[PDB]
Amino acid sequence: RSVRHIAIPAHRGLITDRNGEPLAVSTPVTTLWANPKELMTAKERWPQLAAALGQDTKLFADRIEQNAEREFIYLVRGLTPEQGEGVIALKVPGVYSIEEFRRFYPAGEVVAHAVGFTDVDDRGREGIELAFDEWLAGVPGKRQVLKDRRGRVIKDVQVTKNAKPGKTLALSIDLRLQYLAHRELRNALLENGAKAGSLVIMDVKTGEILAMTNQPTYNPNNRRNLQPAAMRNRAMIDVFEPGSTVKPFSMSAALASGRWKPSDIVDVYPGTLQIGRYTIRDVSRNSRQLDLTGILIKSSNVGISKIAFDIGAESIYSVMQQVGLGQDTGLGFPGERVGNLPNHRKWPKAETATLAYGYGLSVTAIQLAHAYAALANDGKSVPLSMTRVDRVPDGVQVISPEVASTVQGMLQQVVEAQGGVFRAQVPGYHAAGKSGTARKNAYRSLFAGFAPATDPRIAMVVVIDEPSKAGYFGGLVSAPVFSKVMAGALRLMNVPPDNL
Ligand SMILES: *C(=O)[C@@H](NC(=O)/C(=N\OC(C)(C)C(=O)O)c1csc(N)n1)[C@@H](CC=C)NC(=O)NS(=O)(=O)n1nc(C2=CC(=O)C(O)C=N2)n(CCCS(C)(=O)=O)c1=O
Repeated sequence: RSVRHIAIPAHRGLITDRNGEPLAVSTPVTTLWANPKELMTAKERWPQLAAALGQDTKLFADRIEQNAEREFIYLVRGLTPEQGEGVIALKVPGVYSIEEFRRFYPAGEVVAHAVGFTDVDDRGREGIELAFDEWLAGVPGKRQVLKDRRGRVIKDVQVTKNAKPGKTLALSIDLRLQYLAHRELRNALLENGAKAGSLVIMDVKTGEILAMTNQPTYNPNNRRNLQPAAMRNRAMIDVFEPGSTVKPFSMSAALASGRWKPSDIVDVYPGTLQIGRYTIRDVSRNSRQLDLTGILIKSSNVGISKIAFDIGAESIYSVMQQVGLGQDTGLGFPGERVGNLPNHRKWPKAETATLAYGYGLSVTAIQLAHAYAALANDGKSVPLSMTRVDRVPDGVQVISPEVASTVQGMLQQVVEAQGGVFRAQVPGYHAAGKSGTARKNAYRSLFAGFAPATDPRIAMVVVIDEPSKAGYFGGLVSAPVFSKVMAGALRLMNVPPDNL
């Protein structure tokens, strides 16, 4: 007689959205195992057992014959309890069952990237499932069993160690905002013939990620033929040059230097500026004098470069670093990309200008959203969170409240003023933001912003990868997505309309 120990799989923790809507639920599944030595005593039962598992009779018979020495083998894993009962109804000697768990994702493709998924052993493999695997997994059980030389299960003597279920986890994601963001991002991609895209919604006061969607997406309940491209959480693992969307951070440095005020003027004529071998070039080159807001409205690289030369790159780098551009989010999602914020001891002129207009730096959509959240939250950065925040941690005042408030006002004018990004306007509210277009030929269309401009509640980033229509600029392609998603998100959150 031999004393052995069986491992009882633990029930994985429930994942909900911030309001308790289920997002990942552990489902009972039946795993069938067999004692081949016992199976050898009932060979007349094997065709019916193989036919029940949809296997060729000879292939399954060749499977058992080859394992006639092994005291344990798996027949099949993850059958539905019903399908598992049908195999048990055959009453084949040597066929035994184990109650396992498999995840079901009620929202499917809508929140696939944020929630993630489990592998064949019910352990987290991507997203939250992976990031919070220890919290969600719990601890398996240990059952004391009595076996013979062949491997036949005699009796369940005792439970040496009780299986501890995983714990519930409420995400910061609001499924109502997630669906709206998913749908509008999907529509935007198809209207623009784009390759991919991301959209992140953040609560500027709490650091919560209220929505995080990417295209292409996949159904995590039907993983057969798992296309690695469709599974990429682009918002957190795809880096890109933020371009003109970082000009507000360059202005924040300008305004904090004591050398600049919004009404100050920069001469950007003739729309180009030569600095050695390098040429800074504006898209529209029909300007001479522009005030600071004008530089943002016209998205002048020349304008922002001249301000950068005056204040020094050191001040600009420091703002960008403090808001978290090219920095660790601290979210702990394995494979999450940090990007890069270039640094110098002595900044040359070309690098100073390119830093100021976001060329040559690489950030993620989540980092860009977090930076805009700090600016929107009166210059106070609150740590990013993918789980529901009940007690808000202390923020870090990264930009002075006065400078942040001044920059907010200029971003509201970027959207509302004559010649501005009118497509980002949010009917019923004052919205603020900055569009961008990065040449990656091929382009990335960007919009980053927040609302309501007077008392900011939400920050949002829209990234559309390789739009294939005539208009590819951020203010054309991403600005309307920001408008539609923001109009919905603010109403879903019952934010009072502020354009009164
Ligand atoms: C900031 O993003 C600038 N972009 C760049 O400097 C980069 N590439 O520039 C392009 C033009 C794509 C290129 O080189 O081919 C860049 C930065 S990092 C990287 N790898 N590449 C800026 C260009 C200024 C030099 N682009 C934007 O800011 N785009 S935008 O979304 O603000 N935007 N600009 C325009 C525009 C197009 C015109 O033809 C104009 O005459 C004037 N502006 N639009 C369209 C108009 C929208 S509106 C104002 O009517 O609402 C736009 O959306």
